[PDB]
Amino acid sequence: KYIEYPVLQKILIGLILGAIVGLILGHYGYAHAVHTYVKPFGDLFVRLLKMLVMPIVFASLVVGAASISPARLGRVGVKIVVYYLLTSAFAVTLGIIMARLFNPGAGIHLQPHQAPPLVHILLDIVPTNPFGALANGQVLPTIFFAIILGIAITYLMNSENEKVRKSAETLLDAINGLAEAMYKICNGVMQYAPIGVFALIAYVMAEQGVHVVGELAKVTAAVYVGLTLQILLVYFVLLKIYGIDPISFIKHAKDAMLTAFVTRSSSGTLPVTMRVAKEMGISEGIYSFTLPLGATINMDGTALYQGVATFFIANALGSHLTVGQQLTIVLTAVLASIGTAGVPGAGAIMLAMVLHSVGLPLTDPNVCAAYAMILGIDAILDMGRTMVNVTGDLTGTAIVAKTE
Amino acid sequence: KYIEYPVLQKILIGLILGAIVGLILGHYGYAHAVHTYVKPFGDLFVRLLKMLVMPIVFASLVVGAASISPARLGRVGVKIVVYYLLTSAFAVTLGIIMARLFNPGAGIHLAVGGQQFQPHQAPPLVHILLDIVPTNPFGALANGQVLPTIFFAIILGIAITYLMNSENEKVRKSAETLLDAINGLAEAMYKICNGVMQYAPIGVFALIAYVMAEQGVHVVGELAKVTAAVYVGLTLQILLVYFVLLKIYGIDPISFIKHAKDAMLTAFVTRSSSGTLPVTMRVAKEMGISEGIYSFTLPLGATINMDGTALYQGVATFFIANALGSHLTVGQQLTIVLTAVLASIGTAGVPGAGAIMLAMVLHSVGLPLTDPNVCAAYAMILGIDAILDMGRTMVNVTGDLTGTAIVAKTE
Amino acid sequence: KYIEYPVLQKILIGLILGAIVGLILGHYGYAHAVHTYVKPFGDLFVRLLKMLVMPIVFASLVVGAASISPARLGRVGVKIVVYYLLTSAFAVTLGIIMARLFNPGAGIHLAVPLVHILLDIVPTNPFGALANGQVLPTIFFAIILGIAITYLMNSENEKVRKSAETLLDAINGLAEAMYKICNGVMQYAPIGVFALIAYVMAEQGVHVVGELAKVTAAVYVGLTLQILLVYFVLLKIYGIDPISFIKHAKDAMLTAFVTRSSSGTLPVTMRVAKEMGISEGIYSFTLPLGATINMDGTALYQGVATFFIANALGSHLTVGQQLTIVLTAVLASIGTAGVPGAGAIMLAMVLHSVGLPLTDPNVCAAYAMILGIDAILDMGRTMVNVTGDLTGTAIVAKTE
Ligand SMILES: N[C@@H](CC(=O)O)C(=O)O
Ligand SMILES: N[C@@H](CC(=O)O)C(=O)O
Ligand SMILES: N[C@@H](CC(=O)O)C(=O)O
Ligand code: NA
Ligand code: NA
Ligand code: NA
Ligand code: NA
Ligand code: NA
Ligand code: NA
Repeated sequence: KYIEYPVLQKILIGLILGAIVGLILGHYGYAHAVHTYVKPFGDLFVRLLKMLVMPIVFASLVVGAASISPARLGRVGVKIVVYYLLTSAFAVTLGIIMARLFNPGAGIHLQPHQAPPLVHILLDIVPTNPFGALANGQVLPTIFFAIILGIAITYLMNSENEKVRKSAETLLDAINGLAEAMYKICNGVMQYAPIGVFALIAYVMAEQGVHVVGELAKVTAAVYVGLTLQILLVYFVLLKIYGIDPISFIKHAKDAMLTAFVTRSSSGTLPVTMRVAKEMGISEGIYSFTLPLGATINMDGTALYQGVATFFIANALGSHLTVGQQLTIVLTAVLASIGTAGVPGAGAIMLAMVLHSVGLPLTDPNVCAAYAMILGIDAILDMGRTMVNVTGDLTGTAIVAKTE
Repeated sequence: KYIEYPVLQKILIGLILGAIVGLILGHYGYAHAVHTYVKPFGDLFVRLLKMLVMPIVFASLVVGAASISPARLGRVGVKIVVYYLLTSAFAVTLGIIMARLFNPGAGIHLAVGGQQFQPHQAPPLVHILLDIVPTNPFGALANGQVLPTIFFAIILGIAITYLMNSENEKVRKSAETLLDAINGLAEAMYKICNGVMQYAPIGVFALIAYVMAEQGVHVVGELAKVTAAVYVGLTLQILLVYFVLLKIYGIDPISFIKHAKDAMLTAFVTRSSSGTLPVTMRVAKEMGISEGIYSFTLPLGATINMDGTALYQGVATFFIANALGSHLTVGQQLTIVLTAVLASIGTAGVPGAGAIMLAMVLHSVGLPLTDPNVCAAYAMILGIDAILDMGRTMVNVTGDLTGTAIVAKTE
Repeated sequence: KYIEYPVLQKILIGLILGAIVGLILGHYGYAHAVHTYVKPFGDLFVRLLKMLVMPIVFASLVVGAASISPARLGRVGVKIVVYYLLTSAFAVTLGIIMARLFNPGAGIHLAVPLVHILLDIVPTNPFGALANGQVLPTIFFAIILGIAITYLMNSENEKVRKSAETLLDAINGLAEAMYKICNGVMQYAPIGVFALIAYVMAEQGVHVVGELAKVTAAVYVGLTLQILLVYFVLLKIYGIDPISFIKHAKDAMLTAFVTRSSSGTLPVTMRVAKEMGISEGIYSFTLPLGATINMDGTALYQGVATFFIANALGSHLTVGQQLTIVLTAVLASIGTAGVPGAGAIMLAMVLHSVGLPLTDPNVCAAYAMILGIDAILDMGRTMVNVTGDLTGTAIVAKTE
């Protein structure tokens, strides 16, 4: 196959090259040649992610749910979990604002059902038959239940019976790996990403004209200017109130951010994140505990990412978001960020989750396309997103080591 | 949350307190305030049990099926398994009689929200005897459809045991791990059932509250008509089965109860046959039972042989049937006994267990829980379940010790 | 229970004596009891086969997909993949000639794209798919799943390495358990088969007579003809003994022929794969894959049927649809499960394409006479699909 190139560039080629080929066929050779000979390669890519969604959702959430479970942790974690909870919680609230002062999707307009009298949906979050729910789509209850199980398991491990203790581990580990196996396919999909994305954005550059680019960069801005604002108004702020020098903090994390920015793998940048921790005076039994938990949990760069991407979709349909469903985003996107893997694609797919909630199924055509536009450019947003995901751990690690 | 109270009382408060509040709103503040502000809390409770049904059914039956499998047992068990089979088998037959001389449900006939239940007919025997066999295990296990889920799950539970005796080591290993995955999956469920029983006080309160506001007091006259049919069947089991088979083997039946005094009464209160086991083992030594005998029967009697439940279901069914006004046919009546036993063998030995296994003995015979009229009628049993549960457990434990004292006579 | 006998013979009792009591009480007899108190024991059997297929295919083709872990990455398959294509894409070519030399149709003639489907090889959600039917993707996923897991095997992390095996081993046994059920089914088969081929001996066979046996001709002297001018053809050119080849398979095919199930006679297929010196990994992969895709016996059959239907109408085939048949007919044997009924059914879209809908009565009728004799025809067809896999398995094993 001879296709050995470094993924990031290898894809950033198919993005810029795919744009132009789309525009040169925006005029000239018209719109029916692409909608038949290029996009069929796009859908494939997307549907390979679709594929992954339900199992990853399920498995990831259980593995996540068994990793947190209170109280299966020392109070050394309590300070940082609360930190993780609130650094992620406010992150998406900021994402709302970036989706408020910037309105991406509104003007790109290219139909959903009502809500029952609150009773049913608050009940509907509870599955009827776990299998049947997990079977065909329906994400919302899949969450609820999966968690309830992930918790149950941890309490089988502390049960006095040895076989019961044994039953817990094995089962959990079966879901784990099932978890992990998924990701090697996600990476197996990211090898198809260059040929995949090329076809996608190519279709979106042929139809809809150039108005897309004026909105794509309007998303990308709303995101990146929210990202740095997070660092400046949250990190830089909470660094000052605890006596830590915020300028030299960045100089010590210089390698930890920039290696994470390029690789886009928070779970892969961890030894680099651990190496930086020692270089600025953080205790052993402190950073060997927080960083391995920050590698999976606390994904504020993603939590925000989804909170915006949603508004995009909403406005790209021309649907106005209500409060009650707006405060659902923040409730979901967090649970979504806590679920996310810490790998190239991860976030994008977890977005699907924060979409099936609020009444936006991916089986619907208008969702497919609009989502695929985010998915095409995902790679760009992904880089900065990761960079912030890693900063959130070290800042918390430097903060929790102050009051200990 | 500060809600630390002992479950039994903590719930028996919400039952008696919930009754009165229902009746005082039976008149006065009328029927539309409850059907909107209290019952939405009830359904939640119920649906948390619904949730559990399919997986527990599946997992429990496989774990059960791999625990019995003949011949994966010494002849020391053959005498007691046959005993377990026939003590449970006749128990529900008695339950039929208690549902015959007492007719609970007949005269309570309801249509709830305007939906008179009209279940469907039976095909010419061929299809259903075939339909017990799944088309695609997954698809069956997926959306409801309990009947074939049973059949298949068992067939698997048996298969597994025969992978363990296979000469290949990796195959032997494959068997254990897989089975253990289903196990735990089995067990994990139960910690959620107990997690549901912590919601039971707030749950049940809302349920019986709705049933005391609508239908009037005629419910109580029938609820206690069930409870009677049950309890007077329960003691009759002990007196006409246990006390009878105790006499034919030379065992003194009066002092037997004096030695099992702690074993019954601790089981009566806790309602956990799987939790009362060390107490059941301690009593066994106190009346002269051999070691390699009670260390084998009691751990098997803790899960299998649930005659107090087998009967419980055999009645509860008639309740539902008559509560709809549907007359039960023989052919389907002898299905009850066939099912309720397999249901009792599946049941866990924990606070809720039985009630949920009832759902199983309902999907069989043509009574799905997706149907509205079933929901409500079942929820009435589920509300009072806690009461029946206590005596049920007490009998479930007596059935093991009596068998243990009997099988140690001819050995 | 007394019933312990070897099945080699036990069903050969219930088949030979399945023909005696069948015909004797097939004449006179009355009450047509076979279709009321006998068949309910025939179908029961079949139904258990329909039960296994999904699980086993899944369980197996993750397990087999987890052993070839760079035995050639997985590009051992690439070779057999294409073996499958041309065993099929030449089997149908033979059927076109079979239907050129035999004309079942005229004499009783009367008036009473590619896109989505290839994407559809990729599933939406495993569970949803896996749950209710849906074959191809179920494979696809499992294969790809199988692959991924092995990369977890050698991954530097200890518990993650551990995550794989435990999980996989769970998928195994879930495999092996299923297998040992196929053989609780075959110990029932004497009772099963007897009951069914009692219905097959009361009607069928002597019906309706020539035009149908005109197909049955183009069938059996084409099936057997496949073997000789294809299988034995490449057996020689790959140094594999044609004589013993069949004799190593002696029981595999002769069970498959009777059982008519691909996935019910896969246990024996592999038990025969061991008998002729085949490596576990290779066979534990190819066979289960071929045990669904490459059903050449069907690929041929469907064509002849199509032609029969066409010639039975009085409307004739241009080499503008002729080519598209050799095209679609394969894609049908691609999607066919491997269980008794599906042959005639899948045959539908090789007719819907080309353009012959079962909504014109002439169709959903003439068809229903091929559908009549299918019961007989299904037996011969089955046997072929399986051989034409073992064949390729050995051939590709030769180049290793
Ligand atoms: N790839 C990101 C996670 C994401 O895509 O959401 C990371 O490693 O931090
Ligand atoms: N809880 C009962 C079982 C049941 O509810 O059926 C017991 O432990 O014996
Ligand atoms: N049952 C056949 C396929 C068919 O003709 O339907 C086989 O397994 O080979
Ligand atoms: Na995460
Ligand atoms: Na992180
Ligand atoms: Na039981
Ligand atoms: Na018991
Ligand atoms: Na085949
Ligand atoms: Na096929």
